[PDB]
Amino acid sequence: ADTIVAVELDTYPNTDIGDPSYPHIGIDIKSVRSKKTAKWNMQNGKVGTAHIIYNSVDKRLSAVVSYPNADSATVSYDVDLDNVLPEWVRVGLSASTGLYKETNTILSWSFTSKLKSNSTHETNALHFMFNQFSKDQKDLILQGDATTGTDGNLELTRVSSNGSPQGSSVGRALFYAPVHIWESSAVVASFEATFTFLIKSPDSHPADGIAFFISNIDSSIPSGSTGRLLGLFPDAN
Amino acid sequence: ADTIVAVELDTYPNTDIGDPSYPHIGIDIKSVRSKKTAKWNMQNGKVGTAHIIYNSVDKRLSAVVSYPNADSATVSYDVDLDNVLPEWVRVGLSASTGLYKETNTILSWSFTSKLKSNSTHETNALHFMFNQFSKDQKDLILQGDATTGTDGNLELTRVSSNGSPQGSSVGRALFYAPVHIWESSAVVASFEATFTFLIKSPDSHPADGIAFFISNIDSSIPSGSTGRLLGLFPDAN
Amino acid sequence: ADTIVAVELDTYPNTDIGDPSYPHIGIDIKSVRSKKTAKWNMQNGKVGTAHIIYNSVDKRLSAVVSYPNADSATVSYDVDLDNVLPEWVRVGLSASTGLYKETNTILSWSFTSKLKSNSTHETNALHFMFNQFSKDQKDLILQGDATTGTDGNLELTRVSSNGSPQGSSVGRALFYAPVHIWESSAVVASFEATFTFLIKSPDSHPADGIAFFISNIDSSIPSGSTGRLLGLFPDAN
Amino acid sequence: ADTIVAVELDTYPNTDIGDPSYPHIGIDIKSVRSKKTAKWNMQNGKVGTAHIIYNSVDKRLSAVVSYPNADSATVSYDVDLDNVLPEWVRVGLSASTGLYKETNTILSWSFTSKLKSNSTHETNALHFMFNQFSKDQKDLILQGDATTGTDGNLELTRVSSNGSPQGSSVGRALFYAPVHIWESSAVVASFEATFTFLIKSPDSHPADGIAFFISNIDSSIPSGSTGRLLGLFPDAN
Ligand SMILES: O=C(NCCO[C@H]1O[C@H](CO)[C@@H](O)[C@H](O)[C@@H]1O)c1ccc(-n2cc[n+](-c3ccc(C(=O)NCCO[C@H]4O[C@H](CO)[C@@H](O)[C@H](O)[C@@H]4O)cc3)c2)cc1
Ligand SMILES: O=C(NCCO[C@H]1O[C@H](CO)[C@@H](O)[C@H](O)[C@@H]1O)c1ccc(-n2cc[n+](-c3ccc(C(=O)NCCO[C@H]4O[C@H](CO)[C@@H](O)[C@H](O)[C@@H]4O)cc3)c2)cc1
Ligand SMILES: [Ca+2]
Ligand SMILES: [Ca+2]
Ligand SMILES: [Ca+2]
Ligand SMILES: [Ca+2]
Ligand SMILES: [Mn+2]
Ligand SMILES: [Mn+2]
Ligand SMILES: [Mn+2]
Ligand SMILES: [Mn+2]
Repeated sequence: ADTIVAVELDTYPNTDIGDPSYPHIGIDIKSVRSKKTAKWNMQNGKVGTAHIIYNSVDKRLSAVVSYPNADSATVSYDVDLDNVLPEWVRVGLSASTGLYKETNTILSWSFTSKLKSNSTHETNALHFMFNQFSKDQKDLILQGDATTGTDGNLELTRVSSNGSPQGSSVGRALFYAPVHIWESSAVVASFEATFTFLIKSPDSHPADGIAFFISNIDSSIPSGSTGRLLGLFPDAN
Repeated sequence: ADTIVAVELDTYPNTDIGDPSYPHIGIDIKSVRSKKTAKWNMQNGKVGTAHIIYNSVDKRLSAVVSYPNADSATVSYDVDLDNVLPEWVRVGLSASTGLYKETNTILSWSFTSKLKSNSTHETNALHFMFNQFSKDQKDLILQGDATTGTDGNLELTRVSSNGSPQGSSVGRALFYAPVHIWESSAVVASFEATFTFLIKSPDSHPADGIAFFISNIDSSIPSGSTGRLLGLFPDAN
Repeated sequence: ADTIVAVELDTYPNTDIGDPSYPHIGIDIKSVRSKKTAKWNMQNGKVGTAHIIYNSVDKRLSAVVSYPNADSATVSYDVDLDNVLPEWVRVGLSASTGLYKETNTILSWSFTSKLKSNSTHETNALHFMFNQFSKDQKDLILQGDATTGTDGNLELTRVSSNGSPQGSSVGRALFYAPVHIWESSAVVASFEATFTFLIKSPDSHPADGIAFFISNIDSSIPSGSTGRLLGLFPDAN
Repeated sequence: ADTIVAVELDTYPNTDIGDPSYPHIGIDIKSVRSKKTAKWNMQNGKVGTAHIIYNSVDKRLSAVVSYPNADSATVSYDVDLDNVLPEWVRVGLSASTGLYKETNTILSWSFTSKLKSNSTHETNALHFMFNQFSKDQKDLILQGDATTGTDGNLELTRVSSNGSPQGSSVGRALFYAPVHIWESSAVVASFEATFTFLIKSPDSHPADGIAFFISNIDSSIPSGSTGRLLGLFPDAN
């Protein structure tokens, strides 16, 4: 299977597979059963912001999700990603719907990665920023139901023309370029990601959520990963 | 054929195809016959620096090449790259040898591109920096004789183990990711590139040179583009 | 006498001192009498964006002023700013009202300066970005009527409690830190400034405008520089 | 009394005031008595690199000091710098000599500060980079014996014409511009500093070291702060 490190914005409580009873954010290391979760007052129809950060000095993967004029939710897990991920990865956005549904709209995505060497004492670096997405976005790999160009936004899951989200949808977008995420010969490896999202449900209960994820370069949507598996895992182990 | 916009560091005077009699730098728009050239005191065995810049306001493509403690050489050509390049390109380094030869060593390469929109008044951006190159550089597309990992440097053309450059060599390295270089809906499109290079000849006459180039995403070394064609052109037209 | 290089967004034609017959943008080298202007369809009460760029390679100062879903005004002048400016400068925003008036509201301002050279592989840089201003903004020097903190915005000129601008007002905001704007020992000196503004006038005649400027470090508002002199010049020579 | 947060590269063990028995690095919160230290194999006359990082999400100040081809020393402390620092600060480098001495040479210094929030999609930032210092560096406040321009290097403490460091010397360099280091209204506050240094001692006993520090804006060298107090503290409480 793929190797997956993910930060999940999980809108739907699957309490039979370790989810708490409320919308939550979570750090996923090779399982959909988050190693750490925190409560999250997702705001239906509002534009939200996720900030993810990692450095190799702290070995702490942290996420903060906020909306204008609200308390934030933050979650942190101590993990040494040199021991979990390959050296070269891809970075991506993933979302799903199941029996219940939501728009999984991305309005912007940025990402930075840096290696500062010990062997040569010099740095390697990648930064992208999308504030608009276009109909033909040749630096994104779109998988499953994911589309671009509707209002200059990335739609991770299937929406009708009037704007109605479909169930049993799964979708991802990956940056075209492999990223050098770690190097044993380095002093400080670090990355950050930021995206803004709009999750809108006609339902009183939306599902299933959005994740930022780091994977093997060849990662693809595992089979049957709609609903609670968020396009990231083949199963709930 | 490929579409090619190139800045050439041309070490060898092919006066039968429009070259001046001395080492020169040049701006190449779809031909090896530079639209503008300037004299260049290439320093055999010294680490040099090339800076290339473009913005959509000036529509001026400029290059500056310098060595520690020397006069610079600069060249500028007014060109509207929205009228020459496709919207999506790749960026790359190219070099060649022919009857005469030189190391075409790259020690570092950086690149930045930005679109600042008029439709949405928001910006898209890509930045990479290599200060080291590794043996398995998965964000570079290596073509022809190009290799990485020898001293953490990119060797564009074939060098023996003792360090002797071979003739009739051609080589390129392209950033894995397509770049959105222009957009009619934008207010300012701009890019810059920087690389450091070491060109060393045992000869009194080195050849053939190094180029930074922008091409169609699928660009490949045209056939017979060793020597004076620098890996960029199928012919000298 | 201060030394002033400025880009003027000039909302009011003073035809007696060289202004064209319409709202225009202009490059001002040591004089209110623009070396170069371009027609500008200023949009009353709409948020506009200004982009200024200079590089020492083309020795070309350019500006692009734009509004969402409109044509751009752009203006350009060939000038070598080391023949005009001292090595060390402050950067700022100025505005003024006269018999006629307008809000001179700045919602955001960013600035970048680099000196790259050939000592080895290292360069010198400064960058600030204000996307909101606060009531005590200690990295800004406010002069004349300029104030900050009202809706996180810089108000260059006097505005009453109930929203309406005052006549015979003049204000400026300077970045606290001096900027190394040129060095003789550098191969490429460059800078870039961006600001978003809201110019609102109660009636069809608004005055006098906004400028981005570069001055000597101890630059201050010259006497009698309200209205047409934009807070920048003592006289209209 | 100044408010001081500091990372100390401490070359001389003052065991009477809590120093460990060996050269160490240390996180100093309002006291010379480091809250946290780590062994550090200082290399006489070799160029080292210091990396400092803080983010408001982990509330974790970390430092990594390294030399080419050697193990790193790293040190980390959980501290909320809005409970310690005022909102507005200066950043600086300090060094000192006592009965014993060393060059306190800084070859380069860079610094980055960001406040991201949720007003909409905009954030506030500062960034400077010095890769060479000049004889009149107007964006630095030099204090005590600190000087610039000798081989493009910052000399924090007194060095004679013929290369040898002086005892009972103390000097500092502050960035001219105050820094907004925390805001209550922000979701992520972060900063990062990097400097390269050359510590050369004529004999086997060198003293006293270098610190990167953050202080109140009008911070100055306290009385009698040579040697073990590193230019930072009035006393060893
Ligand atoms: O709106 C203005 N100015 C614009 C507003 O400007 C402010 O606001 C602007 C916008 O905020 C800002 O840009 C500016 O910096 C400023 O603050 C303005 C208007 C009038 C002013 N002003 C002051 C005195 N006068 C006078 C006085 C006398 C005569 C006369 O006797 N005229 C008779 C006819 O003259 C003819 O017959 C005579 C006899 O045969 C001859 O002598 C003459 O040669 C001519 O043939 C005219 C004007 C005019 C001053 C400014
Ligand atoms: O190198 C130093 N310091 C290090 C250098 O430091 C500088 O340089 C460093 C490196 O640049 C820097 O870190 C520092 O901040 C500083 O600038 C240093 C060394 C000596 C100093 N100093 C000044 C006066 N004294 C005296 C005076 C008298 C006695 C005595 O009579 N000793 C007799 C034996 O004592 C015993 O018997 C007695 C009688 O029964 C009892 O009373 C006692 O209790 C004990 O049992 C000793 C010391 C010492 C001060 C500093
Ligand atoms: Ca769930
Ligand atoms: Ca040639
Ligand atoms: Ca005017
Ligand atoms: Ca000590
Ligand atoms: Mn979950
Ligand atoms: Mn040529
Ligand atoms: Mn004018
Ligand atoms: Mn200590």
